[PDB]
Amino acid sequence: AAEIVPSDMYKTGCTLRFPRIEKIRDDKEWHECMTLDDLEQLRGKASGKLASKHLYI
DNA sequence: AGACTTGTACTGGAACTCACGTGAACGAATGTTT
Repeated sequence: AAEIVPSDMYKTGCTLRFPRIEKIRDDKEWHECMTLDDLEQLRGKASGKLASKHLYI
């Protein structure tokens, strides 16, 4: 997703911008899902934008 | 916005075919030897 933005249609209080599926993980169990704490940490890490680090070459 | 599906056009390689070249083999004539 491009970023995480506030919303009122979802329980987490936030929704993704431009979401798309990259892979249906057949190796991850259901209990390995993200947690609200991790989502809050990711949201606060870079002001909601999911692109933080710098391209290198 | 983004991602996939469908339609059009193009280019390169596979396959097939013909032309040309090279290699080996041979019956008959001629020359040489006995």
